[PDB]
Amino acid sequence: GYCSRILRAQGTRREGYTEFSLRVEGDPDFYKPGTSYRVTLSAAPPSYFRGFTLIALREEEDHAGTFQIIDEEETQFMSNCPVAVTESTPRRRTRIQVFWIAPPAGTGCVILKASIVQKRIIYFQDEGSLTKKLCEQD
Amino acid sequence: KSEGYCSRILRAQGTYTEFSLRVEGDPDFYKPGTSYRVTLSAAPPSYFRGFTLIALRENREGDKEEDHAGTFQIIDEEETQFMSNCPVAVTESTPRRRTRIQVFWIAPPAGTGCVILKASIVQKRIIYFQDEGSLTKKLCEQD
Repeated sequence: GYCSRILRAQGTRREGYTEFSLRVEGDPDFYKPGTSYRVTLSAAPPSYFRGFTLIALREEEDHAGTFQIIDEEETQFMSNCPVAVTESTPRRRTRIQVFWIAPPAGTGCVILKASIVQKRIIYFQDEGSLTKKLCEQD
Repeated sequence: KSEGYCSRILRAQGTYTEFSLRVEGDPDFYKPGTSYRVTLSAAPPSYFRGFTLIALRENREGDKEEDHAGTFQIIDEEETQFMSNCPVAVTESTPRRRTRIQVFWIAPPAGTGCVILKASIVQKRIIYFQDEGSLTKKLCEQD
């Protein structure tokens, strides 16, 4: 896209299931328009991350719901790409969380995508454990 | 030995634009012993987290300390540092999102010959540097 290009500039592609996981609490099968979901990004022990990004896109542009910050000490909108969420400061973390408010009916499938930096290498993928797709109910 | 300092600093073989490496005053040539201000910057709305900066004798690979020329000097010790595996190279100390970093580089003695200052924004175990483009600047003796 455009934010995507910025977010991937220094990136190492690692597809599939990895020690870093993007999940939605309650493991929903689909989204309901306008519902808020708690999205989490975490490291399996003893791993951690120092930085991340998180973006939602339409299956690709950006009328893809709305993030809402839960923890201002740990996370913020990225000024470079205001629709994306990112760390407030580099520091070792094992979990971050945010709200995502599902878009209006007729939007179609949304893909939530996270990138992760632990030390120097920035990891991203198109599919796997940093990727969560949710569609409207069949 | 099989594992010297700078073993992970290499030249890309075969073949970006938002990112620029610049020497303050944009000198044509270098004067030995002078301190030059060198900045890596991202054009808005771009950013980088880590980076690696080196200065090489022209036509050298970079993977031996003896390939490197002049002396980098740290300005912001908080979040830039010398690379522990290659003490003549400069890197970030944290993966903070950045739009600019700066260092001094003291030019080498008369007779050193042309130097290529090079930055890389690609963060991998092996760091490949481009021979030309926006992340490199060549400086020869002003002579």
